[PDB]
Amino acid sequence: DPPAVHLSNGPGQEPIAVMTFDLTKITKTSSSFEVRTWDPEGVIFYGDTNPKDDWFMLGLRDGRPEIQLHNHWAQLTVGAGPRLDDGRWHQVEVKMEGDSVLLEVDGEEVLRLRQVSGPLTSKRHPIMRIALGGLLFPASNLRLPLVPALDGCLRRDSWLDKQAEISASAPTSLRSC
Amino acid sequence: DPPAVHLSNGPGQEPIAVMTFDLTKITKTSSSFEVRTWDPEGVIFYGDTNPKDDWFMLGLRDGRPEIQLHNHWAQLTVGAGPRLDDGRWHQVEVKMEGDSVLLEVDGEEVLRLRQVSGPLTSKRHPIMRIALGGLLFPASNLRLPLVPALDGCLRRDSWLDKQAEISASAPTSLRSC
Ligand SMILES: C[C@]12CCC(=O)C[C@@H]1CC[C@@H]1[C@@H]2CC[C@]2(C)[C@@H](O)CC[C@@H]12
Ligand SMILES: C[C@]12CCC(=O)C[C@@H]1CC[C@@H]1[C@@H]2CC[C@]2(C)[C@@H](O)CC[C@@H]12
Ligand SMILES: [Ca+2]
Ligand SMILES: [Ca+2]
Repeated sequence: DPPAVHLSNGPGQEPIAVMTFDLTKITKTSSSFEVRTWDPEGVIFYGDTNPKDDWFMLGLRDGRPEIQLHNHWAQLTVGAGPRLDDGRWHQVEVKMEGDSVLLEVDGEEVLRLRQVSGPLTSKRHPIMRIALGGLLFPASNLRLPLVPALDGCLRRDSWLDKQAEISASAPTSLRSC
Repeated sequence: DPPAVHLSNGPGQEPIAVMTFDLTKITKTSSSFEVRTWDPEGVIFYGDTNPKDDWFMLGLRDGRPEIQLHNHWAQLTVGAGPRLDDGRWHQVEVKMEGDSVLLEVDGEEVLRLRQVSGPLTSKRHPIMRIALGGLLFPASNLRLPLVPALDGCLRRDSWLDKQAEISASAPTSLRSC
């Protein structure tokens, strides 16, 4: 089996990994991974350039994907797709394509948020953070609060553009599944 | 004894802790801690609002404090103070006072970088990061490269302003001394 990691560490709700990227170097604006869980609710990943007004979250709520986003063009809270809380590995892809954010699950397009973003490259503060398994702000600050901990597993993950990655958090924390 | 933590985890040079702060809420612009080491060289802490052009590092080089800083007003590489690599606990305080950054060691003022910063509050991108025990950029990007790992210990630490802290990294990583 390909190497999987725990999405939560237990008591605390701090992300298990944080990656930071130089925005002027991003050419690939998609992430993809595999996820397995029995948990109906929690954070799979969070991205931001600013935690007060340029941020994105993908989690589960009622076993289904949920996207929360606030940036200059769009502010939204959307559920879409099938229940992923069945203990089977699922393929997920999040892509930004033109002004749209796409969500793919198991090879199918399940959500397309159109006209939600201008070009990254020409963005207002050129550093983007990616956190896995939680937020980089307290849960009460979401548009719609959820309890962040997602007792699940992750593998085959690839975030945005490797060539633009400025830092990656200590991998001393990671816990194998 | 008050509880101490390892500044490095060993193989990797990733910071052992990352704290992020809302700049419009900072009222206390100082940090202070205690440090004990036999290591002549490495990073004690790094701060930034942007890792490409608004960043600060405090480490040791030849057993002495070294500050590296690049922001809009100042770009500099300065050694000052006594050797701290003697295996005794040392008190250190880093303070910003008006346009000056002060460095105190064991209750004495050893360095004052004057006219190196305008007001934080009215700053160009309101999120500051603090990393302990390494940088949030590769070492080759410093003004003057050093091997970041500092095999040392830290206690009684307090960073900037607690009331402005947006996130603190998972404390699952921390290793007691
Ligand atoms: C979903 C995207 C784009 C595609 C993907 O790989 C994940 C990443 C997560 C951060 C998002 C980004 C789209 C643009 C956003 C929503 C910015 O406005 C703020 C955070 C960004
Ligand atoms: C030293 C200070 C200010 C005082 C202290 O508590 C640590 C903190 C580390 C980040 C520094 C900051 C002074 C202002 C700087 C140098 C900004 O320009 C960029 C990073 C900042
Ligand atoms: Ca949960
Ligand atoms: Ca060293």
